[PDB]
Amino acid sequence: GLEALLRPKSIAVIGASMKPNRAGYLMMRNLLAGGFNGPVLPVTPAWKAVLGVLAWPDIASLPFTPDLAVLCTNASRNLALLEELGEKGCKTCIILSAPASQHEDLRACALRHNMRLLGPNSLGLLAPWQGLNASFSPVPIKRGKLAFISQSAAVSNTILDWAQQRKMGFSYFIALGDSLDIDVDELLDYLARDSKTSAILLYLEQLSDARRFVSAARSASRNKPILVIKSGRSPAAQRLLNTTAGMDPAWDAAIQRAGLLRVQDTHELFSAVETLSHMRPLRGDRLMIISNGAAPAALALDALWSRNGKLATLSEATCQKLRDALPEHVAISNPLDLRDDASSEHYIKTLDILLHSQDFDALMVIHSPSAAAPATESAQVLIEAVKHHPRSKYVSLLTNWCGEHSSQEARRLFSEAGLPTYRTPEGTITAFMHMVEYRRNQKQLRETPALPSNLTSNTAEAHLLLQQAIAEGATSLDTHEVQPILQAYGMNTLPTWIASDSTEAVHIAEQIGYPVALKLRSPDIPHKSEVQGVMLYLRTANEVQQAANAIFDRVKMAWPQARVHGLLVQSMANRAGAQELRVVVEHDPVFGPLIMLGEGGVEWRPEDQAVVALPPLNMNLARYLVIQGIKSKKIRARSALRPLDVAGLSQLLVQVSNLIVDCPEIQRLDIHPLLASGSEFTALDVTLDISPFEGDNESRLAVRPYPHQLEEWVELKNGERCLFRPILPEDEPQLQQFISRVTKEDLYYRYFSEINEFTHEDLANMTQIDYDREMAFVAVRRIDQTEEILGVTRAISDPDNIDAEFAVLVRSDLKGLGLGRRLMEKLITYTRDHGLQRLNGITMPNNRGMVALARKLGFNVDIQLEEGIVGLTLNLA
Amino acid sequence: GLEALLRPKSIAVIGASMKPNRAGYLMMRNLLAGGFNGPVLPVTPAWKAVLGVLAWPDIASLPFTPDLAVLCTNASRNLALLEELGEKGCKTCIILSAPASQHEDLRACALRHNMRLLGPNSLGLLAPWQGLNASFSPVPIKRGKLAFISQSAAVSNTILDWAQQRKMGFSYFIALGDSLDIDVDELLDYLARDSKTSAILLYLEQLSDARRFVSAARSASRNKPILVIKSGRSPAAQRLLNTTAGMDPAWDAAIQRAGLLRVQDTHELFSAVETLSHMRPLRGDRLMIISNGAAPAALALDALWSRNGKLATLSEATCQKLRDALPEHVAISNPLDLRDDASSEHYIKTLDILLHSQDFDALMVIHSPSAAAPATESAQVLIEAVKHHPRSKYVSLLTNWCGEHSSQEARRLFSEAGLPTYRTPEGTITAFMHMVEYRRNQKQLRETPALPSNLTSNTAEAHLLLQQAIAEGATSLDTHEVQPILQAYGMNTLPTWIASDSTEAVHIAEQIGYPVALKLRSPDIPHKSEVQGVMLYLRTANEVQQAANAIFDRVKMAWPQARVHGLLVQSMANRAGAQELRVVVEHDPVFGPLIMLGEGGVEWRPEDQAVVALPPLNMNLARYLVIQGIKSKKIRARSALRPLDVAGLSQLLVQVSNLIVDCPEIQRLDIHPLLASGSEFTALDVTLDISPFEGDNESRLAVRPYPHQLEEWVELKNGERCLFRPILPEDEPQLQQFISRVTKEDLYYRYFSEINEFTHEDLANMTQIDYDREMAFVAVRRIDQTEEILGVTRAISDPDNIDAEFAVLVRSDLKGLGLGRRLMEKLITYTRDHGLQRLNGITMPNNRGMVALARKLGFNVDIQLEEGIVGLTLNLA
Repeated sequence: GLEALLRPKSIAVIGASMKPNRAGYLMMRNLLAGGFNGPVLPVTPAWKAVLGVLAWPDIASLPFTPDLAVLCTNASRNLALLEELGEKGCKTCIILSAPASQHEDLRACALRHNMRLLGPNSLGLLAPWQGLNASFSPVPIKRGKLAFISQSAAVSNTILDWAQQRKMGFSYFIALGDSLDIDVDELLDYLARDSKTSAILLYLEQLSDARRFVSAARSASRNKPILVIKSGRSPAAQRLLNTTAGMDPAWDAAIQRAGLLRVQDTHELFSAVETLSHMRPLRGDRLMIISNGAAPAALALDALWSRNGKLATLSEATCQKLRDALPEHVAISNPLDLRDDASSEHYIKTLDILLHSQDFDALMVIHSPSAAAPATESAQVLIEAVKHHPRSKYVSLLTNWCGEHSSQEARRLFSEAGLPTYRTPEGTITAFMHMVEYRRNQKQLRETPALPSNLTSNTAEAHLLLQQAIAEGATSLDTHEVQPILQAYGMNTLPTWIASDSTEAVHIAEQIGYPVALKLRSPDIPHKSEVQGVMLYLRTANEVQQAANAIFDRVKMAWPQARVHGLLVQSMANRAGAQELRVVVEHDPVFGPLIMLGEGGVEWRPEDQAVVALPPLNMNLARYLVIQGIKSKKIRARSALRPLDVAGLSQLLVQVSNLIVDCPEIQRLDIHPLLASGSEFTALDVTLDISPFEGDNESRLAVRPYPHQLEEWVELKNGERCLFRPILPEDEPQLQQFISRVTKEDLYYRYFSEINEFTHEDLANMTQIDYDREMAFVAVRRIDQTEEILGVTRAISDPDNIDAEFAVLVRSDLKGLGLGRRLMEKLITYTRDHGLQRLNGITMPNNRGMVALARKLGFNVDIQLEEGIVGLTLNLA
Repeated sequence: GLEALLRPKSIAVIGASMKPNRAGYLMMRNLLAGGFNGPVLPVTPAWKAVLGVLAWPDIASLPFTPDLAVLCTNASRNLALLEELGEKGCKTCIILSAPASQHEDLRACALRHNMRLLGPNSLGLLAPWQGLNASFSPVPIKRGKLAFISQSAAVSNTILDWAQQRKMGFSYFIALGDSLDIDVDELLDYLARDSKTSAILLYLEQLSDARRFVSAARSASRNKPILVIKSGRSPAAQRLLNTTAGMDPAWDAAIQRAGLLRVQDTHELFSAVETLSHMRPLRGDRLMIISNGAAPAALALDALWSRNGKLATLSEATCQKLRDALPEHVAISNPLDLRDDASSEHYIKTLDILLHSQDFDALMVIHSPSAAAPATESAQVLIEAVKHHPRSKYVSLLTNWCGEHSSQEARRLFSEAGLPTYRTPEGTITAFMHMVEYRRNQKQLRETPALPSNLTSNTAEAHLLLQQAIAEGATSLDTHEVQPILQAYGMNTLPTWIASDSTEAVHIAEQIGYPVALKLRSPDIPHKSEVQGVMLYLRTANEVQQAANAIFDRVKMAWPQARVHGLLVQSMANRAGAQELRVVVEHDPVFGPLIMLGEGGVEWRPEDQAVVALPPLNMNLARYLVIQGIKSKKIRARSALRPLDVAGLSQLLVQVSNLIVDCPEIQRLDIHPLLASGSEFTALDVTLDISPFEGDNESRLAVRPYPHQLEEWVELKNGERCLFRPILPEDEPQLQQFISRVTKEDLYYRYFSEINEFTHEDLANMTQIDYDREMAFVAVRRIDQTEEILGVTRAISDPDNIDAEFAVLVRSDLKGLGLGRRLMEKLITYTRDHGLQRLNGITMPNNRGMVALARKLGFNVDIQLEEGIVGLTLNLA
């Protein structure tokens, strides 16, 4: 648990000192200036009191056991001091520095004593809502709603400096170190469930395992917005930070899959700080601009034109009302009101009329200082106008006072009122487009797979084709051998022939019809481009003879004993009007299998043109990949006389995904060229690199599919039919009504040694699930083409796979029918099969039905006095 | 002249008022708070004094004639008031507003009275070095070295607001309007010759003629750096500013040709303000970074990696000296020194050692606030350290204090010391790369723009081929007819055949050899893609028959009477290995003829993929175009199995340039596809659209070449041989030595009613010439692989082509040989042929040789007393 870290009751500072040049000095001073509500205990034999607080000589002399310990002493003593703490019985410790070794001994000690470590080389922790400042930083912070996580101590200090100088308030501020024991995935759950947090910010430099990162981020992304920034993109940056290099395009794919957003530099980062706070969520994507000058708005438009933004169109009634406010303003005929010497009176006369309509979703006000309209007065007038209007709740506001010297007070007043403000134009447009893109991506996230009948045994035949190949010892196959495997999955391939020498080669080429393409087959060297036998636009046989003989003599000269089993030759179709593509499937070691698409030619450089994605795929994901690739001009749409059809390409990609996920023996696949001719798609040359063995065939992925084999039909006690099945994201509406007609007593659960009761956010969170560590079943009824929920059950498992917590909810007017018992039996089966030890829960004593059911099971029920909670324990053996 | 505007002796304010809401009030208040050294005369009958100064009722009652007048009254009175001024005899007037009409009457009045106007709707003029503030703005300014020119009053006010709130000092600040009488080209000369100006900044929104703009910018760019920003890029911005759309890449081409630099937005604009001042010019491109944190430097590196920047390598001696300054600093082994908790002492001990080496060309220091090193004291220490070092002269310095709240005082101190400072990392790298790119481009500007190869008159035969075609009335041509014209200029083309129907078409297709490509010829509809009858790569005669019959039927059903003179058919080469390009030559109305290069296919849209240039071209310019196109990835280098050779493509482009410049009857040329195969380049299909008539074939262009037909060999009075020829940029070194051994009296000339004497910058300026409005001849002698200059002569003409000023310089020890007389005769011939009226000059009375020569000519000499200047006048005819 993380409650002894994010909510301690007592703290012991080991290494507290009266020397101002020490970290213990700064830690004590920061801790005593925060507003903490517990004791701070300095431990040192070199003083009798530190900053006015009585000190203790050693850990064993402490009057009681603390919750949190901070080690400000040197690294040499680390391993000893930890041991002492283990004897005392403390729960968590923060370590200042380590010499890059003894990580093994540190982890062993922590596991032995059941202790949690905040990574060494960590700047610390700040919790303003508890008045906690267990940190080494020199700048203060304020209460707020924004949580931040950082990785490097240099990064942590740089970012907190930039932040405090940006002044923005915070909810949490955690600086990880080597992430030896506590990692990002664990923190994400706590932060998502927190109530003071409204957005989350990350700064990542490296990761240990991306599967759990993606899973937890996916789970937590439906509550609040989440943003990222990464910096390992150039070789010098890679070497200075000591990180691996060749996985950058996969990071974009993972970020897209988790539903998060990426920012480029730190200049857009303080815009991100300004927009995550002070800005309310949007309801659309229509923008209205007003200003007292032509150029600024113009500079904005270009920016909005480079990100494909949407403008607003004014109604004729609003246009008429705006007229008569002042003449010589043609700007009534465009979504950018324009003035040159306007006063604040015109500003208010425009604001009041504009706010009354239903024409846009966000308003952008630009001011260039002028004699007619001073900055401070305009700011005050705008603030009051926004205050007194009743429609201001349904509109987003953006401001831009463009005078640095003369607009400091106006900006301070805006910040006090809680209004966003930006230094320059197209810094507002960047934030607006950021938010629009976030809303769209969150619109398209909801997706999970479904498999109607899995696959038949015919693919097993295909499987045998590989088995014998690995029995034969072969590790790579060619098109001629690979044809049946592709055919089994619905792929189309062209036929090819093999000739032992030139004579038969031409003897068959004359039959199939010139032109004709040639190639070799030599297992030793995969670089057939070294030979480059491709031939086109010719029909004479002598050229074929000379080319074949030259290739034969060359391969003999390089190595006469090199094995050659023939020469591959194929016919040509009407490729002049055809389009060339290229497809690759690789095995990245951070994310697992990966699918990349691009164009043909030796120009292939994956970091440049490859558009990349993660399996598995369905039609929608493939369509989105194709659209993204085309729009970014990575792939041309009309390279030929005809357009490109996207349905066929998406279907081909789905087939590829099915094939690679089903068969794990494949390690690499390359289709080059891929011939796209209108509605038809065909493969010209295909290469497979395969390896034997596989452990589980599922852990190798990052996202796991929907378990349709648990879906059940059950006839109730009274002969009624219903369906028991796992939960889906689409059940959120149904879940909100079902919670109304449920008794209050059963709505309690235990979270972090506290008792709370379910709310709507809890159910919405419950809909977004990974079916590995958390499970939920629903019982559903079908009436008149609607689904109505009767009962829910949930189970959550711990990281070490030794405990779990369960909860059950049933609707009113449904009691006594055994529904709860059936759900509990279904949960017991699944949990015992998963491999857990025991199951824990709680309920009220006044509620007799649940305790009666638990007794019927015969599993332990304990009763807590003075609190009124009954604990249920079910040992699965 | 512009001296009565930029240096007035007296000003009259027409419309001065005591009402604080009028522009006359603000003009009077601004004028009286500047430090002007002349009278300010208010003219009004509605008051007896304005702000304590006696007023006059009307223009006729003014005691004397003013130099400058500002019209602050209404527009209705404009035409009357100007007339009165014309009677009084004033020289220049600034107009505040006009109703978009009566521009013609204003022009007529000004030309009638010989008066100059600063465009209506202009914010005014600021000259701090004269204490002049003839403006309507509310923001003060300071003395400096940066000149700014702006176009729109909204733009002008926005920019000056952004500037004063940026606070930077200025040399001049001119706000044009409709540019009715005074334009950018005229101001560029004055600003180039000015001494208080160090750099020039522009904000352009539209231009009248790009010819003179490019010419003057080219002339003035060799003195100081010049930067631009343009904003007409999106259709909404175009409509809000009322400008035409389709010329953006042409603007890039022209800006490159003139030697200027372009910036994107205003966020890089105050970086430009900070870098144009406070930063000394570089001597190289090697950069060194030091910081107290890892992430900031990393964020910089990526940016420097995205612009192909250069880092520095440390010498072993410097590395050794740096070691022992503080242990545990791995950063000794990279060009980014890195610290975590460093102090000021480490900063100084690093700076002193680093400045002593010769390893880099610029140093970038980053600071993240921390307890060990407070911002203010670190800034003070850095400033003093830079002060006391002797090597600080030869190094450029960049600073970046990254704490906004806590680094205000340090930034102010840096600004006081005259050091550049930037808010964020990679805002510094942007400026550094800006300056590096500017230096490189200015390195590559100098050229030898000529037509030395010329051409024989036998290509007149080619001309006849066009003439008869237009005599016959034809307006377009096909490949079959165009073959000989392309052949005459050294271009290669493939043969093609014409068939009357399907039968003979296939009958010859079988002979030429499959595959075969078809096309039609219909004068009415040029969209043969609309017919879409072209078939490629198929090898069956009956398919050709069907395709031709379908084309026949389709063209008949569209229009049965449509002309058909046959069907074009050609035989494919080994095209599969070949690479495809596309070339087009158009006639833009702003810049003239234009040449664009790109890739084939219906995807062709010039705004995106076309790389564009201005004729004429030589090998170097074509090579640079090709390199830029490849690097920006608009064109690929290895779409095929082989690379792309650049020499052949550049030669092809040079041939195209020669062809289009020679023959003006061609209005459009299109070569698509262009087949590139190794060193061979061939044309597949070519289309020419031609029109008759042409004025002079030279004014139609934007840059005019070197006039090699004036190069002469001359034998002197004593019989010595020398060469008289026009000047080139390469003569700058030789020009300096020649100026040492020249008498002192003759070194004077008359500029703006002042006598000055030539310096080295004047000669460097004279080397950059346009051979239209200014000419210069040199007399040169060859000695064992060197050129030594004996004498120079120059002539400068006025805009209206009615006056000109001349100057002659002869070296010591070479008098009495007639060299001066020969140069003068050569100048007289050229000037009379140009079409001028008279020639003006001056010299000293004590110098008797020059006046003796002028008398020998017999042309007027007048003598001025109390001045010692003798004026020479020579009336050509």
